[PDB]
Amino acid sequence: PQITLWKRPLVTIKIGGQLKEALLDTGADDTVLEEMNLPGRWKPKMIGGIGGFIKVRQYDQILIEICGHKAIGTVLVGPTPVNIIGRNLLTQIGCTLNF
Amino acid sequence: PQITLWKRPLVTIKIGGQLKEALLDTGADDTVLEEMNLPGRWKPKMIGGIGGFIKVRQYDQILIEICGHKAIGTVLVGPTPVNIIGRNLLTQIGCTLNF
Ligand SMILES: CC(C)CN(C[C@@H](O)[C@H](Cc1cc(F)cc(F)c1)NC(=O)O[C@H]1CO[C@H]2OCC[C@H]21)S(=O)(=O)c1ccc([C@H](C)O)cc1
Repeated sequence: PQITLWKRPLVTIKIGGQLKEALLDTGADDTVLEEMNLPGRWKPKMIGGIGGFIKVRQYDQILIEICGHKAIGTVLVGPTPVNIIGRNLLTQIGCTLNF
Repeated sequence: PQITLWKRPLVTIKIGGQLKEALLDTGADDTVLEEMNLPGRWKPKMIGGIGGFIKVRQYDQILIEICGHKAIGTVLVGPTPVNIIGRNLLTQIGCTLNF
């Protein structure tokens, strides 16, 4: 679809069989979700944001459905204030900015 | 134009008479710019993201041109690692997400 920006671009995602709300975030290189139980193996990683760096759990090759568009990529799980869908997955669903 | 998300959506802006590089960020409600000494009155604010909060100075009704598209709104100035163009200005230039 076409998404205007007068409101937050929040969408419903499906990951690990559970539905969640997340923000389409073109300013994020990576996808970062709040604490949740994901299946599979993971490795410790660090990610930096506006306030500094946090420790996260890196899950690779995770199936995630964004508004009915399938993606398979890296998902970082940790103390982010907001579930954000970053460019690593936005590219998979064919998302572009237009003005 | 159309901006793909293979790389950071970095564009040239003009603010306070200066050219800068800034991120078109659908995940940001408001616009946050690197430290710069702007004239006029301002009020202090704390803004939060991954890693915590930073202190910024809120300026109102600031003019910024983003790829030849003029916008005027609130800008937050402080120690951000990147200039962030948020939805408050992305709407004014006609920016949409499309997938
Ligand atoms: C988290 C989100 C809900 C909000 N943020 C936007 C977000 O797009 C941010 C931009 C960004 C920050 C940064 F320090 C470096 C950078 F390159 C990009 N991206 C980000 O943290 O991404 C993470 C994951 O991927 C990595 O790539 C880049 C960093 C890593 S914010 O910046 O906290 C913010 C808060 C409040 C306001 C106003 C007050 O409303 C405006 C902005």
